[PDB]
Amino acid sequence: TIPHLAIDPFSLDFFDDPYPDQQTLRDAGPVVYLDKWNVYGVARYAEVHAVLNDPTTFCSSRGVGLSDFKKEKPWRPPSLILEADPPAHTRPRAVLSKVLSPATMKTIRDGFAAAADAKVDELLQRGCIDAIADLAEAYPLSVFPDAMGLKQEGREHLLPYAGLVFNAFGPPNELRQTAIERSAPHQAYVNEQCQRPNLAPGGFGACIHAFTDTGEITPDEAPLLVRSLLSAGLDTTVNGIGAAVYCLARFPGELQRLRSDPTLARNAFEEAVRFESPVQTFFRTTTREVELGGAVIGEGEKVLMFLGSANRDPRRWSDPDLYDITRKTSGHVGFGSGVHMCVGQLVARLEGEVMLSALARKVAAIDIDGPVKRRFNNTLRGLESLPVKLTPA
Ligand code: HEM
Ligand SMILES: O=C(O)c1ccc(-c2ccccc2)cc1
Ligand SMILES: [Cl-]
Repeated sequence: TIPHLAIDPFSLDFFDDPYPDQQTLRDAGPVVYLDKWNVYGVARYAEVHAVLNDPTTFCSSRGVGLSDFKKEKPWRPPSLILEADPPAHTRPRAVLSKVLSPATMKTIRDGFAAAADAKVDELLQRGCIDAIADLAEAYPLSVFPDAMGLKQEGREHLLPYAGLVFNAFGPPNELRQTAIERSAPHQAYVNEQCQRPNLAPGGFGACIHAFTDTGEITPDEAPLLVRSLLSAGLDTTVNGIGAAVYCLARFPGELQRLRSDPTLARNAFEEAVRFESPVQTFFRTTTREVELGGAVIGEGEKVLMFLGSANRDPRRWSDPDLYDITRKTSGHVGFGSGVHMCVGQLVARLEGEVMLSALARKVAAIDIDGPVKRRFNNTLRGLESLPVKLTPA
């Protein structure tokens, strides 16, 4: 009753161009079985949204990667937030929500915006730049480690660590195994910076430790919650901003609309998240036999969600394959949905907004002027190199 497909959603061929295979997965049925990895798959918006919004049946505490923590040992101690279900999830979630809250955004917005403006001015002086290394990477590296309260030394470990985290949600293919083989120095750096003495006053890390006396988290929980921000808080935004610039380079008509109304910057970034979902896939595990879309899935089964596919499903979106900065993006799943929906989304949106605002006000054209190279990761989607010429406004 459930179609079986041989598509490998963690192959380089899939990463190179996932859209035809995603349509194949959507059109095969609401629920598919992926023989390559012995997991169920859901690629339509309706089922992805339903799975995300039933955490009791589709749990996260057995891992949101291929590995089932009930069968195999996690490669690192489980996350107290991502890899937790309610009720254990609830108070750590509440702490990170307050740390990454509107009030915090107000304290950091001016500095984040100045840094975006300054970066665009710098890039305009160079003219020809790599929008990944020089912009998508450089801008978040210029604001987020400092907002965390990290020392300067060792920040070169942050992107490798995140690439490891997101590769480790995949199956035991070469991307994952190579990442784990090389991981020891990055893990050692990250774990050490999670300790309260290594996090500067006023930053996100220190704020997490300052929440350890309310009864929400204990002091021994705070280093792992800092670890969560050092895992998810940088590489995601690198790929999101890279996606937005890639979209504006490929859709010059939308760059021109954005120039004419820079207050579209925040929605232009949100549409980039929908269109080029930086996080493409991850898993849940069933806690019982469950009927989904008309198929019966047994207990203890991994269910792979295709977030990028759900965000391009024509059952939900009009012209899903168009980048439209005035689209009503409400409901996209690029930040997830439900109780685990990205707790850092206000930081992500702030970065993306202020960067796209700076481009809207300062740049007249973005022209690809060199070979574009993709960066392969088991769950993140984005580019390795994006050579562009920036023309000043
Ligand atoms: C464009 C940038 C980003 C994207 C696309 C993104 C995407 C996501 C998604 C899809 C989830 C849901 C995971 C799940 O349901 O299992 C999530 C959760 C999470 N994200 Fe984000 N994220 C971004 C930026 C950030 C930032 C900047 C931070 C921190 C500063 C962050 C921290 C987290 C954390 C801690 C969780 C787990 C929340 C929970 O389990 O309750 N993310 N993110
Ligand atoms: O370490 C964490 O808590 C953490 C790691 C990865 C993520 C993540 C974000 C988006 C998609 C999948 C996973 C969230 C939290
Ligand atoms: Cl670690």
